[PDB]
Amino acid sequence: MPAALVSISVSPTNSTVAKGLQENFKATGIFTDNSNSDITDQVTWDSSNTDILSISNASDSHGLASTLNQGNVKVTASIGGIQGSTDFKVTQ
Repeated sequence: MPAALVSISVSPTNSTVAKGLQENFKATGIFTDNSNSDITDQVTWDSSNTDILSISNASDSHGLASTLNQGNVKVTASIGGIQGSTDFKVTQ
């Protein structure tokens, strides 16, 4: 019988990065109610409020985070059940 168990496992990297750059990650979200990649559920992403940070998760799985601030920013995103977050520190 059918069942819903959308399990998403993201392995973000918590570290510091140079101003203006893009980081690639990996996110696999599949549900027994519909064997698909993380994209349909529309994983909600959030970025700190320092200068400017925008992270978008590809339709395949890997997510691309673009940062361009000067200081410290905390990026987090949750989809369905399991969720994860990454650390982005921009220093001169």
